[PDB]
Amino acid sequence: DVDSEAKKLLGLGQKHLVMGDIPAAVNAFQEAASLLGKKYGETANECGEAFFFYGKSLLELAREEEEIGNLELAWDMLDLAKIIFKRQETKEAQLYAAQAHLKLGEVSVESENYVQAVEEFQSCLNLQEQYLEAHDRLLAETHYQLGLAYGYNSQYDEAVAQFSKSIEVIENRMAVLNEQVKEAEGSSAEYKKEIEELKELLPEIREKIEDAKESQRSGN
Amino acid sequence: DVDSEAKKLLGLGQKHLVMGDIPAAVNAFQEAASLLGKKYGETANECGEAFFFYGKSLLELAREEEEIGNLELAWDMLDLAKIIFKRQETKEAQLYAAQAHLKLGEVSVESENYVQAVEEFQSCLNLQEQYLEAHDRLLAETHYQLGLAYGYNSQYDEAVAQFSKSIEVIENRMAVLNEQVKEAEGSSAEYKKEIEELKELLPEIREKIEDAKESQRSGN
Repeated sequence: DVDSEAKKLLGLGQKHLVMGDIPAAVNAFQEAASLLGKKYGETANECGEAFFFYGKSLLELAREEEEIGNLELAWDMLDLAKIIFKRQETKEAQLYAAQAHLKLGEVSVESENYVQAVEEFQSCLNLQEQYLEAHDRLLAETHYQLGLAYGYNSQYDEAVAQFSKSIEVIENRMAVLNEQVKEAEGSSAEYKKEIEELKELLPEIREKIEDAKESQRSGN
Repeated sequence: DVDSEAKKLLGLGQKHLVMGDIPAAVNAFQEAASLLGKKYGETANECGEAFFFYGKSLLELAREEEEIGNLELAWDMLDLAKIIFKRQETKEAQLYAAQAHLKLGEVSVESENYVQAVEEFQSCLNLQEQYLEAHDRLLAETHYQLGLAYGYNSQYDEAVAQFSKSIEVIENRMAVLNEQVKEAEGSSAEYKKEIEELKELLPEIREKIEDAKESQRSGN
C-alpha cells in the first residue's frame, strides 16, 4: 500500500542521481518522504532512509536565493534522519547517522557557517571511528572534509592536522589494496593452474573408457 | 620430551617425500611411529597422523619380493590409522579416515587384490561424500581410483560408471574454478582502480597544505 508505493519512489530518486536530473530527483524523494511521514510520524524508524536522501538531494539541488531556502530545509531533514538513525543500536544504523552528520556539515559549509561544519564533521568522524577499519576509505573522506571546514575557519594548525590524518589513512589503505591485489591475482593463478591440469586428464579418462568398453566387447 | 622429539621426525619424512628420498622417508616415520606407539598405545589418537604417513611411505617404498613384505606392513599400519581416525567425530578426523581407506585400497591394487581395492575405495568415497563439496577435486580422484579397481576386476559396466562420475566432477569443478577466476580478477580490477584514484588525490591534499601553511605565514 503505502510502503510499497513509497519504496518505489526511492528507487527512482537514486537513479535520478544516476541520471543527474536533480530537480526531478528532489520531487522523487519529496512525495516518498511525505508518505512515510504522514503514516509513521516525523521520527519513526521507517523515515530515516527517506529523510536522508531527501535532504541529500536538496543540498545537491542547492548548487542569497532559493539556494538559501533549500539549505534550511535540507538541514531540517538531515537532522531528523540523524535523530532517527542515532537512536538505533546497529552498526549500519550508526554509519547512516554518521552520514547524516557528514551531509549536515556539508550543508553548514555551503551556508558559510564553518564552526558548525567542524562540529558536524567531528560528530561523523567520531561515530565512524568505532565501527570502521582504520584503513577504511571513509575515514579519509571525513578527515579531509573536516580539515576543509577547519581551513575555512582559518584554524590552520588543525586543518593541517586533519589533512595529515587523511593522508595517513589514504596511504595505509593503498597498502591494504596492494596486498589484496596480490592475493587476488595470486589466487587467480592457483585457480587457473588447476584448470589447465584438470583439462589434461580427461583425455586419460576417455582413453580409459575407450580402452574399457573395448574390453567389454572383446569378452563378448 | 617424546611428543617433541617425535613431531620433529614427522616434519622430516614429509620433506623427504619433497626430497623424494623414500628409503630415508620410511626410517623417518619408523622411529616417529614407534615412539608414539610405545608411549600412547597402538590405538591412541596421538598415533593416527603417524601410522598413516608411515603406512603411506611403505606403499611408495614398495615401488614377489620384499615389495610383498612391505605391503603387508603398510596395510596393517593404515588399518590402525583408519581405526584411530574413524572413531573421532570430526570433519577433519573423518577425511583422514577416508584417506586411510584410499591408500588402503591403493595397497590392495598393488597386491593384485582388486575386490578389496573396490571395497576400500568405496569406503573412502562413502565418507568423503558427507563432508566435501560435490565439485571437490577429491571426489574426482577417488571415483577414478575406484573405477580403476573395478576395471582390474573386469566389471566394465561399473568401471565405466565410475569414470563417468569422475568426469562429471572434474567438469563441474572447472566450472567453479572458472567462476572463481572471474571473481578473483574482477576484484583485482576493483582494488587496482581504487589505488589509481587514491593516488591522484594526494596531490590535492598536499596543494591543500601547501596553500594552507602559506596562509598561516601570511597571517603572521
